[PDB]
Amino acid sequence: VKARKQEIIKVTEQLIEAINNGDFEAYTKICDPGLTAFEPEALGNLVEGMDFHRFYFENANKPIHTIILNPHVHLVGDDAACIAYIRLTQYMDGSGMPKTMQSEETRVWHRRDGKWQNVHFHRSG
Amino acid sequence: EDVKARKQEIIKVTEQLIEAINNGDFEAYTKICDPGLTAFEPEALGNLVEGMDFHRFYFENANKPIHTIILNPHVHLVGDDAACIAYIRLTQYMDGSGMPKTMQSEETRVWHRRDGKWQNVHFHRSG
Amino acid sequence: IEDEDVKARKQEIIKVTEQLIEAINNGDFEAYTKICDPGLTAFEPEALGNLVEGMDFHRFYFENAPIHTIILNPHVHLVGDDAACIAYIRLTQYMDGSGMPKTMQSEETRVWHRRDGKWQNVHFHRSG
Amino acid sequence: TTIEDEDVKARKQEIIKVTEQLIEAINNGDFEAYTKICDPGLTAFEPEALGNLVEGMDFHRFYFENAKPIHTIILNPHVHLVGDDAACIAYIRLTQYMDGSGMPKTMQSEETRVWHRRDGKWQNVHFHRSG
Amino acid sequence: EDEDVKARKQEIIKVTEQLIEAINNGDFEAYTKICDPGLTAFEPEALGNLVEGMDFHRFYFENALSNKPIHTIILNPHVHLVGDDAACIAYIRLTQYMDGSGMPKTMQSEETRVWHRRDGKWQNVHFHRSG
Amino acid sequence: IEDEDVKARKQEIIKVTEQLIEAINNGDFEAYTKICDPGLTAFEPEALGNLVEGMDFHRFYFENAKPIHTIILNPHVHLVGDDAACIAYIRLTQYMDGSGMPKTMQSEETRVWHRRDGKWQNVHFHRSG
Amino acid sequence: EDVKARKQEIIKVTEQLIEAINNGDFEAYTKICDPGLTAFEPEALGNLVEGMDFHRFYFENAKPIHTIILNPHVHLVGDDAACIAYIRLTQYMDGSGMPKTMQSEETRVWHRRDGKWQNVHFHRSG
Amino acid sequence: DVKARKQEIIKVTEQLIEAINNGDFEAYTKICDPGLTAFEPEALGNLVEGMDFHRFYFENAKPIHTIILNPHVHLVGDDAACIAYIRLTQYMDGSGMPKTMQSEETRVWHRRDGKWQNVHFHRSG
Amino acid sequence: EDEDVKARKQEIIKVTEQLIEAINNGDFEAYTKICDPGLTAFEPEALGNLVEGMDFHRFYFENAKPIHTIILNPHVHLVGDDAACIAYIRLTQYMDGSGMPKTMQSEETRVWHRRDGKWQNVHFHRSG
Amino acid sequence: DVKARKQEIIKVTEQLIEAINNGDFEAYTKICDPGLTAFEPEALGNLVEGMDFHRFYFENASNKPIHTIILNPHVHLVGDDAACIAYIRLTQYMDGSGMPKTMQSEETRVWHRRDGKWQNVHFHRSG
Amino acid sequence: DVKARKQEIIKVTEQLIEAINNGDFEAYTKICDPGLTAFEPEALGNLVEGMDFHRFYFENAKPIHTIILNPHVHLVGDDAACIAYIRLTQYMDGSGMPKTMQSEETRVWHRRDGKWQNVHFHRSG
Amino acid sequence: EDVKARKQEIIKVTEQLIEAINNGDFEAYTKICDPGLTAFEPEALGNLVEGMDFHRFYFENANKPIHTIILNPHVHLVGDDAACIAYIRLTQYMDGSGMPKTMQSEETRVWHRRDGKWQNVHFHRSG
Amino acid sequence: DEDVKARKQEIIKVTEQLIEAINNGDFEAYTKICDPGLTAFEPEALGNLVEGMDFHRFYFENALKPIHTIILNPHVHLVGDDAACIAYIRLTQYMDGSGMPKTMQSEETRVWHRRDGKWQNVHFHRSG
Amino acid sequence: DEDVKARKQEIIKVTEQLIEAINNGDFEAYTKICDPGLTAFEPEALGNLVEGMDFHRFYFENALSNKPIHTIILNPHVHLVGDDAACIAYIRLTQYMDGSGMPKTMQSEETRVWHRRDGKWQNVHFHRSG
Repeated sequence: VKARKQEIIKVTEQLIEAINNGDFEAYTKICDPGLTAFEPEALGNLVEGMDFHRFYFENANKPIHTIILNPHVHLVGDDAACIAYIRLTQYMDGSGMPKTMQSEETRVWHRRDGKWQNVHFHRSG
Repeated sequence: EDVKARKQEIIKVTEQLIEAINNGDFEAYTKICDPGLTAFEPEALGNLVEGMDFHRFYFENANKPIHTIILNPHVHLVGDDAACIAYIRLTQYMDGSGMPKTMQSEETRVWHRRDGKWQNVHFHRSG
Repeated sequence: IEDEDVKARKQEIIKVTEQLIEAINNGDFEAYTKICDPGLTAFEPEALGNLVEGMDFHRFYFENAPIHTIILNPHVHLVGDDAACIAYIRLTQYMDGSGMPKTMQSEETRVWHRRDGKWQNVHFHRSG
Repeated sequence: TTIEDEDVKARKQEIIKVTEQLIEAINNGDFEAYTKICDPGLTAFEPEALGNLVEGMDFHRFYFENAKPIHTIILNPHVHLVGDDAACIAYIRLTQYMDGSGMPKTMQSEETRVWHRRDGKWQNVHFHRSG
Repeated sequence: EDEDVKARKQEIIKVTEQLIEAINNGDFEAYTKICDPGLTAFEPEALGNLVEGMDFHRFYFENALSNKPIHTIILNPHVHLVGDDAACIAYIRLTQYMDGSGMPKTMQSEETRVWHRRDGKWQNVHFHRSG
Repeated sequence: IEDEDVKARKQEIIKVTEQLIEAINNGDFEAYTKICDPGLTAFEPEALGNLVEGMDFHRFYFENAKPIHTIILNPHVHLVGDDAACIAYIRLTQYMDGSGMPKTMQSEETRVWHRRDGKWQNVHFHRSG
Repeated sequence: EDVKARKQEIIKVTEQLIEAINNGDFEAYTKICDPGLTAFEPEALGNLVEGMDFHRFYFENAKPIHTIILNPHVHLVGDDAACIAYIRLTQYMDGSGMPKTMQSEETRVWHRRDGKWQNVHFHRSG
Repeated sequence: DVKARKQEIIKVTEQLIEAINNGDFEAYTKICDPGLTAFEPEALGNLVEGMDFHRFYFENAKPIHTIILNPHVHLVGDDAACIAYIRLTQYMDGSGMPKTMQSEETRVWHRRDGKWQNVHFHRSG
Repeated sequence: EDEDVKARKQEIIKVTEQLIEAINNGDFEAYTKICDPGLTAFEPEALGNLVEGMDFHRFYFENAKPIHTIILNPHVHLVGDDAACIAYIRLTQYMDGSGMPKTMQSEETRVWHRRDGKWQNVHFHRSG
Repeated sequence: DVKARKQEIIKVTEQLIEAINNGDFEAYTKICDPGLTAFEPEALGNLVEGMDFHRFYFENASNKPIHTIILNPHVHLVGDDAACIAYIRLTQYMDGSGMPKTMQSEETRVWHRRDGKWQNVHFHRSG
Repeated sequence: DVKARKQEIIKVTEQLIEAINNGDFEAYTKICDPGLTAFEPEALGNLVEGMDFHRFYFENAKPIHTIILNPHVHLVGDDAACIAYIRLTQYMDGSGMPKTMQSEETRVWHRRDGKWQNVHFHRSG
Repeated sequence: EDVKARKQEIIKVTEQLIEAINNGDFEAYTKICDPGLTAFEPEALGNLVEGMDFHRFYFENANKPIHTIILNPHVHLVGDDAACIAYIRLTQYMDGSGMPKTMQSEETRVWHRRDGKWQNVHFHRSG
Repeated sequence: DEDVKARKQEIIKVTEQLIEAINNGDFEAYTKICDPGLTAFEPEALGNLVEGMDFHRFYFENALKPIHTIILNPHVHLVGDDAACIAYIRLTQYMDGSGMPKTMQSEETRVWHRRDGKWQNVHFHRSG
Repeated sequence: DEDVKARKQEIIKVTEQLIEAINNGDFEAYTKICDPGLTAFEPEALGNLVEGMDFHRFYFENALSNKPIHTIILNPHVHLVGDDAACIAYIRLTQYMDGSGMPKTMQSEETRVWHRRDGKWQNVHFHRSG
């Protein structure tokens, strides 16, 4: 159970590494094509598919560090998991200085032909 | 036919959960939730809460009619015994000034079928 | 020759919109239901940015809530024989908390469809 | 029964497709294209019209003539088919754009459009946008 | 000749005074006799819209039933005679009234009224008040 | 028959009002003067609550003031005898702002018109913000 | 003597006028004011008002009070005309129960008809 | 007769304002009684006397137009009048644009040796 | 030498204390005996104007919770045999609306003139 | 003799203010008693004594004109060698925005004549 | 072992908070070292020492539930531990309604004669 | 006497720790902290953070003089290899306006001795 | 070292007794512990230095509800055999309008002088 | 009061020297006049009592900035508390030049306690409040 849970934390880390690298091919590989999301940038709408996130990758030398804090993982049958965590982001600001911000994040994962894939997520500030 | 019907099952169970909440029926809420339920919600102030302890206080200590609408639900079937559902939760209620108002929340619920009965294992509400 | 009917057909839509508003102001949900398509979709300030569908959402307002409405400057488009839409400023005259008469306004669009001879509202969009 | 569902699914796509073409004309600043897709007696409610119902193309022309990548998403569209030659469509219009601070932002509008088919080509006869 | 003009202008001032008196007395019947049935108005209460007919004003008469005294002064009126059966009048309308705190206050409005003589009786066809 | 005519007479007033505004937007005081009665009275925001009389007041604005479009919205015209009319409309102005961008503003506007020697002339107006 | 005394006459009549006002005696006020009095005052909201109509409402529809005419300057402008400029201090009791003072700049123009001085114009500003 | 005598006062008031707008202190001095008294916003609530106070404004202070609006003139004996009017000033602002402002203004006039002179004035914003 | 200056200065402080005591007691007759009939004053209640005589103050006595005054840090100048002035912070201890004790302060100058053996206040200036 | 004696005090007060406006500390020092006491807004509620406090203002405060008007002065003669004067002090000056402005103060000055020359022993200014 | 030893500290921290919520000063005193030092919002930025300061609260102060959230315990030798956790308090508000609030809280524990005792604590809002 | 010197030991090590932070020296800081250090601090926004990951970013991405004062330190000795220390941390620093300024924090640190070296196992800063 | 320590305790003890006098509202006790020429800086004196007992009396007489004071982190200097000063944070725990317990604080300095065996407060400085 | 007046001047003089050391940014001089165990209350210490010289050094070392300053000790009251001890309380006016280029005054209430060691008066404690 502990190692299976690690698997989900590992894949969630890989996903976030994709986002911080600004790598949409990597992000597209890890997400189900019909991924749905709630997030602050969606302004209260449920968005669906990759269309919406693309714009953020395409139009995004400043260092960033993410911390997945206090992750709790439920295994929900053999090919299904979800993971809930605080996402700390450390970044550099306009005043030139280091700063941290946070988000609550839920992600639901589904395993297709051996690869885990993100089918939904919910971020809130 | 089948995917449509399986999805309805999740919407139906989500509707029953909300109805337990709106009726303040903790016993019913308990039956529908996994005992190790984890939650993110505004009232938990940024923390992930675990189990039933936290919610009990709300039931125990909270005539004004109320209506909930599950709006625009999207359901993912994630294997035979697992689903999640995402929707806008509209709540219609009566305000202090005596008048009807609506508010909203984004809400995600993850569901797991144990012994034939679907159960909520996690949820995430945001204002 | 050809206008006589256009003017009259347009009045039909203004008249039916006036009946709808009168149902609302009378709090007559049964009447409102008869005039609305059961799959009515709405944009409105109370729905907080969401598109709502059906009657569920409006029922609450009827069940749990003098006044004059003016349909101002209505423009009607006839869009085939069994379809129209109407756009107007909806003035509402009402009495305020301080005891006094006040007017407020909304921009409002309604789309109408004629089924079995009776016009019915299929969609509306109100903005403050 | 069954067969009407598909009929209806395709007809509705036709409206979504045409609405997509309209928005693309707008985002491209192509007034000629916009003009071909709009009925000449188009009526509009929109924030820029400050509470008034505007009529015709006069009012919009100024925006095209006198106005940083952009993406629009038609979100959650609902289409009503209102007889053979008439439809309306209601959706959230998300716009992704680049801000003054150099950064990507999203904004939204509720939008209703009423469509009428003349000589085989769908045309926009009315719209209502609210912030 | 200057006498003729002076008297004709007084007629308009007099009729405007009667109208305002009707309004202050809350006499809708009187107000209706003095106004053309297709009266158009611009006023603060109409929130930027041009209102037409009597419908809009009726609500104010029917539901503003207010004991407390009021005096109106038509200040600095200018009258244009625009043909034999038409005039307009422009003036500052001072209203003296009693306030919530119990005390006397004065407020003002700029006001334009256009008058048309039908069957010997002058009638108000349009007005424009601004705060 | 009788409605087409009222319709045409009303257009005449809308046309002349459009010509006036065009004179204003072009800053053509001579044209403005020809269209206004020399004893024009005005209420307007720039007059700060006072009724101004004649051309003196407006001249300063012409003499001392990017693209502009005016729309006369929802005009209602009353015909008040053969030689007299008034018109009430929302005046939308589209213009370019300090930030470089296109903006619209509005005013409620009433104009009273008198026909002298065949030519309609503005005898009074009232604009409010 | 002569100039000093003539000036006092104007200050005295101004004092009588203010006293009429403070007593709410409209008949007295009317006797002292020319029927075509013109006024600028804060209650007239920026407009010049004419005649007695406007002031009547205040008398008809309006706790001790004291007025002080402070630092009056009088110009004698021919035999039958003067004007007087002064700060008008008003001492009064407030809502909170307490004594307060307020002030106004005030100009009055006076004309003598049939031996009796009358106020033809005034200008008060806060 | 009354109409003409009144015009005389309006004309002289117009000449005074023109002196002011031209910044011509000599002219202003010829038109004002040397013991002129004034109430005005710049005098901050005090009654000022003589020319001293105004001189500073002329000496140390862009087209301008004044309009004497709605003047009422009282004739107060043969050698005395007062005039009350709204003084509209049209001017150019900091932002480059034309603006109007207003003042209530009272002036009292006295005729000495045939020439009308200003003995008092009261301006309020 | 300084014993006599010290004593003369006390005389002015003593008379100032008597004046304030008259004021706090609301004794206008006393106040009138201690003040020159042509007293001039600057004070916050006179709103920026210099007031003259007794008229202005009378209203306060006639129409106006224990109180204590402290004359703090007084400096006295002896300006000839029959003239002095005194400058001090005037602390007032009083009871407030909320029922509680509060202190407030004023800067205060008083000029004194001796007529027929009795010191009299000819001018004062208070500022908040 | 009263009118003339009073003028003497107004004249000397005018000289003092002129010394101030010229920034002439030596002049100011000659006209002031060395034990001058003052109340003024810049002294923040404290009574200041001597010349120390004022010196800083002279030493560190240009090419922008100024006019003072002693308005409505009242002078009390308080014995042969003592007077006080109370007036509104109007100051006309040029502001940051480039324009002429007037400001005011209530001002009291007490004067004492030593060896034939009047000297200021105390003053009180309030805004 | 480590899991059980840590529980012992969580259990004792739970007993302390229960003493507080019951307003049982005698119980609180038994669990605290007499030389307890504290940082807390009510001490206004000062480090308080002993029981004097807290006694006033017990003596002079509606259901309530506390949750010790996400506790981390360090075992620092055999007779010493510290515990850090989010303290959630559920309570009833003035408006009649249930509310939750939170505090970050650190406690340092020392075992004397077999009984664990609180020697220091730090709460921050 | 003994107790006083053992207490000094903890104050000394806390001073060394803070010197490390102000020098921006992460190797020094890593030496003095237990690898499983937990912290509460304002920058962690209300979360309890664990290990060195979080603080690294602040060292790597941070010539302005700084002085820290450990004020009124109280130290408890909690068995032979365990201590904690609680103090006000005054930081004197230079601001944007170019000027010297002081700020403060309440700080708690728990210390554990492993093979002779004292190591910080937890800390809690609050503003 | 027990001596310096105990002499310092003496000053803390007397400072406690002084504050107990204040909280008991006992002006005779307070007057006994203060030198008659005591000077003070305190918020209620609004930025002036006050002198003697006059000023404080008003507060005792008109201060007519449990309170607890804590002298926190006192530092005491002994400044010759009959002189000391003490500096401390004065925490006050009290009950508020909303009915609830609250704490407030002040920085406080007191200078003490021994006259015929009794220590007496000659000066103090409180600031918020 | 011949000796009392003079003894009090001694304390006012030494306070004036201290302030002059401060205004000159002379830490060595400040150090000679202060007891090494000086305790202070002051606004910059944010509510804490600070001890020793450590805290004040930073201000001297890092506050330079041809910009004149005058201090006035106003209305000083001095208590003589035995032969080797005094305290002094006064309003400290500071005249200085502001950002806008202009002269301004500010004030503080200030108490200082003095102790004579080996003939030289030294400051053992002070309390400033805004």
